[PDB]
Amino acid sequence: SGFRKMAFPSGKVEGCMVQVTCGTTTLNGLWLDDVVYCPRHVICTSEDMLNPNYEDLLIRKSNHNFLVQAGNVQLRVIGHSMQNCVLKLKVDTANPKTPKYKFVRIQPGQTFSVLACYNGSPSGVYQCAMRPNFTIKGSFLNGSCGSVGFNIDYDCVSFCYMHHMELPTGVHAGTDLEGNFYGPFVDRQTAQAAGTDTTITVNVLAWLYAAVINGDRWFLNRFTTTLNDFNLVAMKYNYEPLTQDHVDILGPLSAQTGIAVLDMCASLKELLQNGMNGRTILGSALLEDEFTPFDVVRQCSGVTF
Amino acid sequence: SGFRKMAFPSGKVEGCMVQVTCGTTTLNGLWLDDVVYCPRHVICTSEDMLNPNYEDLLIRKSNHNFLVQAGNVQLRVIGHSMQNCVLKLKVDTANPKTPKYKFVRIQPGQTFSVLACYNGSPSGVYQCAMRPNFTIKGSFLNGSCGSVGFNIDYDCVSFCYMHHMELPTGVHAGTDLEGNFYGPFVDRQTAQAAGTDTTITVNVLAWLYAAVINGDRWFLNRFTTTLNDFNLVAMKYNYEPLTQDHVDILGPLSAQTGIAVLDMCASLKELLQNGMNGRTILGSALLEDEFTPFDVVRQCSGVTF
Ligand SMILES: O=C1N[C@@H](CC2CCCCC2)C(=O)N1c1cncc(F)c1
Ligand SMILES: O=C1N[C@@H](CC2CCCCC2)C(=O)N1c1cncc(F)c1
Repeated sequence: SGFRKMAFPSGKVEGCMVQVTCGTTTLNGLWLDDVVYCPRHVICTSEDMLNPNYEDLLIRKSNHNFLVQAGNVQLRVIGHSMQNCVLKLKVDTANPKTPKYKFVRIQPGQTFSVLACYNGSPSGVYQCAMRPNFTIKGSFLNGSCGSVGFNIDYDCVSFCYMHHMELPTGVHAGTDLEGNFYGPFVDRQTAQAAGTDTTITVNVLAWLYAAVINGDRWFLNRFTTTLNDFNLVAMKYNYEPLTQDHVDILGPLSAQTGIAVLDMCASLKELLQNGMNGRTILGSALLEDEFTPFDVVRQCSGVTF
Repeated sequence: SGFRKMAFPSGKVEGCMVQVTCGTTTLNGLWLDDVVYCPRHVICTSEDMLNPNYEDLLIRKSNHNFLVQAGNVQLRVIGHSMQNCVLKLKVDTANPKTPKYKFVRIQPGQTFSVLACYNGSPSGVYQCAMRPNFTIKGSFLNGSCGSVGFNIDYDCVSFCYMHHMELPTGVHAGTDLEGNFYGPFVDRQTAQAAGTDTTITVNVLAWLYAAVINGDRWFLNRFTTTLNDFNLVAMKYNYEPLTQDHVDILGPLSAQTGIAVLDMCASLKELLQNGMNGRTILGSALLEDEFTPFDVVRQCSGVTF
C-alpha cells in the first residue's frame, strides 16, 4: 500500500534524447529511427522572438547548420523539414536504442511523465496532467525545450508532449509530436491568454477511491447525490462537469471498494462545500486531480513494463 | 520555472533489475558486476514468517535453488552468502549494463528515488525521503521487495535503499545494500514500533526558498527570529531542531534569494502558528519536507546526468 505521484520508468526515453544546436541556440531533440524531432524555435535569435517568420528563417538554413549530438556521438543530418511547430531532421543512422513507440495527441485531463532534459542529458522525471486549458504545470528551466512527455504500455512508448515554452504566468505550453500546440498557443514571445482552468473532477474521484483503498476513509459520509445535483456544485467550484462516460471509467474502482460512484460524489460535494477541516487525504491537504482512474488502478494493481 | 517532486532518471537502474525465485517466493534482485543482491526473506515460507531462522533456512539451499532471470536470460549462480538481511548470489556473468555505482548508507532526512518493480520489471519511479524515524512512505505492493532507492551524481549511481517490508501501519522499511536495516526493524512478521516521527525542518526551509525563487512569496513577512526561539516553536510542532550545520547548508539558497535563514525561519514560525489560511505554496496546502537543500539547488539550476 501507499500512494505516490509515480512516473513511468524513463530508460526507454533516455536513450532517445539528443542535443540540437542551430546557430547559438541549444535545446533537446528526440531521436527515433532515423529522424530527430525538436522545437522549430531552435532556428531563432533574440531579434526574431516577438514574431518569427519561421519559413524565412528556415530557408536560410542547410542540413549542415543543424548540429545534432547523441552523447558524444555526432549525427550526420541529411535532410530537414518543418511540420507545424516541430523540425524533423533526417539523420543517416537509425537510433539503435529506438523503443517501440507511437505518437499520440492526448485529451485534457490525461496524465503523462516528463523527462526534463538540458543539453540532451536527462535531469529528472515527474508526472503531470494536461490541464483542461491545455497548459501543464511543469518544472522547466531555460534549455529544457524539446523535453518530452510520454506514457508506456507494456513495451510501447506513446509520446504525447514536446516542451516549447513558458508563458508569462509561469505555466508551460507545448505540442504533440506532429508539432501542433495543445491549446491556443503560438511559438512567439508574446503574452498569451490561457483558458479558464478547472479541476479534473473524474481524477479527484479516482484519487478519493485510491484513498479508500489505502484506508483514508474519514471523508466518507451517509449521503448520496445525483449526477445533475453534483454538477450544479461542480460548476460552482470550477470543477469539470461529470458525465456518464466518467462514471463508466470509474466502474472498476467502485466495484473494488463497493462505494457507488454517486455516493463518492456526495463525499466530494461535502468536501467542496465544507473544506477538509485541517485534515489530510493521502498526505495532501487539497483535492488532488493529477491521477486518472487508469493511474489509480495501475498503481493499485502493480502493472509493469 | 516551476517546482516538481522530481525523481532521478531511472534508466541506469532499470538495467540492473532481475527476478529472483527461491521455492515459491519471487521478488526483485539487483545485478551489479557479477553479484545479485536481494532480500534474504526470499528463502522463507509462510510457516517461517513470524520468526525465521535464516541461518537454518539458508543451509537447506544450494546455488541451483536460486533462480535468477534477467528479462528472458537465465543467470548461473556459482556462490551464495548472506550479509546481514541481504543475500549475495555470485553469478558467472558480469552485468554488461552495470553503471558506475557506490553503496551508501544515507542519513535520515535525505531523499532518494525509488524504482518500484514487480517480477524484475520496473513499474514506476518516485522521489521520497528517509523519515527521521527511518521509515519511508512509499508505494509498494506485494512483490515489490528488492526494489531499490538511489541517487545519481554525474555518471555514478549511489544505491542507498532496498525494500524489505510493509509494517502493519502501512509504512515501509528496508536496508542499505549491505543488508543493515534503517531503523530498529527486523525481517519478521511481527508488529514493530517505528517511534516518533518528526518533520524535516531544514527541508521545509529549503522548499520555502524554492517557493520564493518561483514567485510564491505571500508567506514572507516583516519578522525575524533567533535559532533558540525558532527551536522552541519547532519542538512544539514536532519539527526537528535546526542546527547551525543546517543553516550552513541553506547558505547557497540564502545567497541566491537575499533572504537570511533566520528571516525564513520567522516565516515558517508564522505558518506553523497560523496555518496557510486556505492558500497554497508551490501547489501544496501543507508544508513540504521531502526536498533537501541540495534537491532545490539542483532542480533550480538544471543539473543533468
Ligand atoms: O528556454 C526557453 N526558451 C523560450 C522559448 C520561446 C519559444 C517561442 C519564442 C520565444 C521563446 C522559452 O519559453 N523557454 C523556457 C521554457 N520553459 C521554461 C523556461 F524557464 C524557459
Ligand atoms: O511482499 C511482501 N512480502 C512481505 C515481506 C515480509 C518480510 C519480513 C517477514 C514478513 C514478510 C512484505 O512486507 N511485503 C510487502 C512489502 N511492501 C508492500 C506490501 F504491500 C507488501
